[PDB]
Amino acid sequence: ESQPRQNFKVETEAGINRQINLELYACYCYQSMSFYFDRDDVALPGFTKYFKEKSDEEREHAEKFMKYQNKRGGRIVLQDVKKPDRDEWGTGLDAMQASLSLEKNVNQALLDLHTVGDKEGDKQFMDFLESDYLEEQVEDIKKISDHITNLKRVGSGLGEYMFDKKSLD
Amino acid sequence: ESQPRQNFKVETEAGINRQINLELYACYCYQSMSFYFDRDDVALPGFTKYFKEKSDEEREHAEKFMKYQNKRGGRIVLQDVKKPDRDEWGTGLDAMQASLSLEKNVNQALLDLHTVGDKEGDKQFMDFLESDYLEEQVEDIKKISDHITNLKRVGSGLGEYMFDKKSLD
Amino acid sequence: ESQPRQNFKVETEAGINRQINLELYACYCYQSMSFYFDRDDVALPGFTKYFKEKSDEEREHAEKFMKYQNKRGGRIVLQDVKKPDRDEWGTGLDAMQASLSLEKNVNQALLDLHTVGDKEGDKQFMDFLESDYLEEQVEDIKKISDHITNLKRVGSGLGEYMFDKKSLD
Amino acid sequence: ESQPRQNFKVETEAGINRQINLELYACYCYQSMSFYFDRDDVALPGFTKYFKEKSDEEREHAEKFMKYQNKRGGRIVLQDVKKPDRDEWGTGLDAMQASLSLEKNVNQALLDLHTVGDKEGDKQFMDFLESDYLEEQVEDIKKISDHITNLKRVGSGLGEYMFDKKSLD
Amino acid sequence: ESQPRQNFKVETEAGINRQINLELYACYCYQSMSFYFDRDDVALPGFTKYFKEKSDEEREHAEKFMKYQNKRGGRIVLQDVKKPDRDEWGTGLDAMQASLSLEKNVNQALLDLHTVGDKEGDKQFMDFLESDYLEEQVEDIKKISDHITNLKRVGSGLGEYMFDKKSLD
Amino acid sequence: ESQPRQNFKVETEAGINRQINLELYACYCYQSMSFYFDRDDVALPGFTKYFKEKSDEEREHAEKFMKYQNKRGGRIVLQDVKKPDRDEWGTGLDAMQASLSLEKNVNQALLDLHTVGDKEGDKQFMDFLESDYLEEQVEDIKKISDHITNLKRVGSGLGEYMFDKKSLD
Ligand SMILES: [Fe+3]
Ligand SMILES: [Fe+3]
Ligand SMILES: [Fe+3]
Ligand SMILES: [Fe+3]
Ligand SMILES: [Fe+3]
Ligand SMILES: [Fe+3]
Ligand SMILES: [Fe+3]
Ligand SMILES: [Fe+3]
Ligand SMILES: [Fe+3]
Ligand SMILES: [Fe+3]
Ligand SMILES: [Fe+3]
Ligand SMILES: [Fe+3]
Ligand SMILES: [Fe+3]
Ligand SMILES: [Fe+3]
Repeated sequence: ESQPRQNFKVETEAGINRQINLELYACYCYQSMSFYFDRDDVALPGFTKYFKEKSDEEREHAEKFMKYQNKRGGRIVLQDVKKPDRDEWGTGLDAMQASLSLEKNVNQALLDLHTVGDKEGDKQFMDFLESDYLEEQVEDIKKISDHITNLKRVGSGLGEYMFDKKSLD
Repeated sequence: ESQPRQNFKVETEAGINRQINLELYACYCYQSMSFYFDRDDVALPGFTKYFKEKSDEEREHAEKFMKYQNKRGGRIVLQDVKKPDRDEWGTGLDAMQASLSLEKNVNQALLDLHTVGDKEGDKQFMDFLESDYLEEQVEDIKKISDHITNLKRVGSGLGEYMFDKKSLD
Repeated sequence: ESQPRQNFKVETEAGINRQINLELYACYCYQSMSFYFDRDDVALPGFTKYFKEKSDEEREHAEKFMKYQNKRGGRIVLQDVKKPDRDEWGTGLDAMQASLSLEKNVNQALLDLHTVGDKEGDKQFMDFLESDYLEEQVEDIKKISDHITNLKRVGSGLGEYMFDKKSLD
Repeated sequence: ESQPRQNFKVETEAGINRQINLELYACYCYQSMSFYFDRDDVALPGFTKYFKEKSDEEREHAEKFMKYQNKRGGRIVLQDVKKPDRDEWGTGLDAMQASLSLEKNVNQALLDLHTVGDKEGDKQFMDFLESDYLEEQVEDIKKISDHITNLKRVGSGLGEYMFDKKSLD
Repeated sequence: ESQPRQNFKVETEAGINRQINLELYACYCYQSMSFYFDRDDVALPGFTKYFKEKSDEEREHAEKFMKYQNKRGGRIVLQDVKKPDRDEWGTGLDAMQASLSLEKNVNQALLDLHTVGDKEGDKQFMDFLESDYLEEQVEDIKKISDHITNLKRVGSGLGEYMFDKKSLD
Repeated sequence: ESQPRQNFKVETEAGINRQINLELYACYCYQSMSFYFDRDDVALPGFTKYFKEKSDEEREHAEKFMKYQNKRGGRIVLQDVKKPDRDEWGTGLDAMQASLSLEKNVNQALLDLHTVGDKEGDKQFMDFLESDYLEEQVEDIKKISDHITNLKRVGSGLGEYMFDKKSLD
C-alpha cells in the first residue's frame, strides 16, 4: 500500500484513471477540432484558437488528475486514447454542438466520479472534483451553450465569420 | 430542456429562485437600514456605510444566484421583493440584532437550499453554495455577533457614537 | 417635525417615496433584463452588461432619492418592489423597446414628481429633479431610442449579434 | 446559545476542540523534530527549518480551528497538549517517517471530524475542513512520502546531508 | 558529553527545559486569551491581536530556549504543556491582570533560572537570560501594568471598548 | 483537390498522419514518464519536470505536423494514440534509456518520412522536416545519451538523486 494512501479506495483510484483517459480523449477531440478549423477549406482562426485552448485545458484536466492520482497514492494506469469520433466537425455551430455534447459527457463522467468518491467517503477527492472540475465544467458548458446560441443566431456564412472574430478573441 | 442543463433538478432551480428573492429582500432590508441611519435624527454614518455595503453584498448574492441559475440552465423567475418588515430600525444595536436575525434566516435558507442540492445529488451546486455563500454567511454572522456584543458593551449614546466611528470604518 | 424640514411638503415627501419604489422597480426590470440576456438561449453579453449597468443606475436613482428624502427631513417609506411585468424580454429589440417604455414611464413619474414640487413651491427639489434625474432621463431615452432604431436597422440574427458587440461595449 | 450558533452541533464543536489539541500536538511534534535536527550531533539545518515551518503550519491549523470554533459560536476548550511521543527522532528518514505517520493521524482525525460535520449536516464546516485542511493534508502527505522515498534513495551519511541541502531549501 | 558542552551544568540544562515548558505554557495561555477575546460574546479584536502577538512572543521565547539548549549542548526534553488555568478570561482588565500574573511568574522562573546559571558560574547563560529574557520581561511587565491601570481607568463597557481600539493598535 | 495542394503527394500526406500519431504517442509516453517520476515511491521532480517538458515538446511536434498537414492541403486523419508500452519506467536511467529508444524510433520515423518527401520530390516538406524535426531529434538524442551516460556515471541512490537536481534544473 503506497505511503500517502489514506481514505483512497481502489474504485476511486480506478475512476480517476478512466477520467484521465476521458480528459485525454476530450483533449484529443478539441485538438482535432482546432486543426479542423485550421483547414484551408474551413479557415476559422478563432475556432482554431478556441479549440486549441480547449484542448490544452483538457490536457491540464488529465494531468491534474494524474497529479492527483499520485497525490493520493494511486497508480496512474494509462489506456489508449481513442481518436475522436469524427474527423471533420462540420460548421462552427456543429463543432460547438459537438463540444457541448463532449463537455456534458465529461461532466457526467465527473459527476459519476464524484459519486464514487462520495460513496467511498472520499471527502478530499469530492472537494477536489468540485473545486477543480465541476465548477469549470459548469462554466464551460454554459459558455459553449452561449456560443451555440450565438452561432445559431448569426447563421452560416458571414455570421459564422463574424462569430469567429467577435466571440472568440 | 436548456442546453447547459445537466444534473440540475427543477427543485434546485426553484430553490435558487426563492433564494434570489430572499437575497434581494436582504439587500432591501440593508438598504432600508442604511438610509435609516442616514436619517437626520439617527445620523450614524458608519452604520449607513456599513449597511449600504451589506446591501450591495446581498445584491451581489442575488445576482450571483441569477448568474448561477443561468449557468446551470435554470430560468430565473423573479418575485416581488417585499418591503423590509420594519421602516425604522431602532438603535445601532437593534439594527445589528435585526441584521443578525436576517443573516441567520438567509443562512438557514441557504442551508435549506444546500439540502435541496444535496438530496438531488447536485454536487456542483452544493460546492457553489458552500464556497460562495455558506462561508460568507458564517463570516458575516460571526462579524455581526461581534458588533452586537460591542454595541451592547459600549451602550447607548456616546458608546453607540464611538462604535459607529471605530468599529465601522 | 424633523430638524432639516423646511419648504418640504408631505405630498413632496410622499411623491419621493413612490418614485423610490419606481426607481427600484426599474432597477429590478433592468436586472431581470440583464440576466435574461445572460440566458444560454439568449447569450447576448453586451445586452447583459448594458442592462446590468442600467440596473445599477436605477439603484443609484432610488438611493439618491432615499438620500434626498433624508436630506429634506422626509421619512423613507419603502414598499414592495413588484417583480417586472415580464420574465422573458424577447429580442434585443424587444428588451430595448421595453426599456424605452420603462424609462418613459419613469420619466413621466419624475415629471409628475416635479409638478408636485413645483406646485408646492419646492424650489430646491425641482432643481434636484431637473439636475439629477430629468436630464439623465432625457439622455437615456434618446440613447435607448437610438438603440431601438439600430436594432431595427440591423435586424434579427447576425444584426442583433453585431449590435450587441458594436453598440454596447 | 451563542449568537452566531446555527447548524452547529455540540459534537461538531467538541470535535473541533479535539482537533485543535491534535493540531497543537502536531505543532509540538514538529517543534521537537525541528530542534532535534538542530542538535549539534544531528545538525541538519534543512530538517530544522523544514520542521520549524511544519510546526508553524500546525500552529496555524490549530488557530484556524480556534478561529473557526469562535466563528460558529462554539467555545474553545483547550486541553494539555501532550509532549511528543519521542524526544529523539532518529535519522532524517526516521523523522520524515514519523512526520508521515503524524500527518496521516491528523488526516484521519480530520476525516473523522468531517464525518461528524457530515452526519450533523454541517455543510459549511465540511467545506471548511475540505478547503482548509483536507487538501493541505493530502499535499503534505504526498510531499512527505516523496521526501521519505528520497531519503531512502539517498541513504545515510552524505545522502542524508545532500537531501537536507537539496530537497529542503 | 556533547561536543559544544562547556561550563554547562546539568541543572542549568534541566532549568532551561523547565523554562521551555513554562514559555510554552505562557504561549498557550496567551493563545487561549487571544481566542477568548475573539469569542463573539467578547469580540475585542485589539485584545485578540494583542494576546496573539504575546502568544507568538512566548513561542519565540520557548524556541530561543530550545535553540540555546542546543547551542550549549544540552538536550531539549519536552513535557506536556498544560492547558491554561482558565478557559474564559473575564474582562479585558481580568485578562490583563492574568497576563501580569503570568508574566511575573515567568519572570520569577527566569530569575530562578538566572540563579541556577549564576550559582553554576554559567557566565554566558546569565548574560543570555539577561539580554534576551529579563529585559523583555521587565518591559512586558511594565507594559501590562500600564494596560491594567488604563483598563481600570477607563472602566467597563465603552471604556474597555476604547482601550481595545486606542491602547492596542 | 484542396486549394493549397501543390507538389504534395498522398503518401506524403499519409506519412505526416502516421508521424502525427507517433508524435502524440511520444507525447503520451513522456507524459506517462513524467507522472511516473511524480509517484510518491519515485519522487524525482527533475525527471517529472524534464519528461513533462519533453511531453509538451512532442505535443508541439504533433501539432506542428497537423498545422503543416493543413498548410500543404492535406487532411489530418487522427488515430488512437496507444498507451505507452510500460506503465512503470524503472529508474531514472531506465526511463532515460526508454526515452532514447523512443526518440530514436521517432527519429527513424522522421527519416522515413523524409525519404517519402524525398522520393516524391517534396522539396518544401523535406526542408520542413530537416529544419523543424531532424535537427531537434539529433539534439534531443545527443542530450538524452548524455543523460544516460551521467545516470550510469552517478549510479543508483544518491547519484540518481543528485542527477535529478543537477542535470535537470
Ligand atoms: Fe476536462
Ligand atoms: Fe472543457
Ligand atoms: Fe466542497
Ligand atoms: Fe446574502
Ligand atoms: Fe450578509
Ligand atoms: Fe431611474
Ligand atoms: Fe434609466
Ligand atoms: Fe495540521
Ligand atoms: Fe502538516
Ligand atoms: Fe516568555
Ligand atoms: Fe511575555
Ligand atoms: Fe550582563
Ligand atoms: Fe517529436
Ligand atoms: Fe523528443
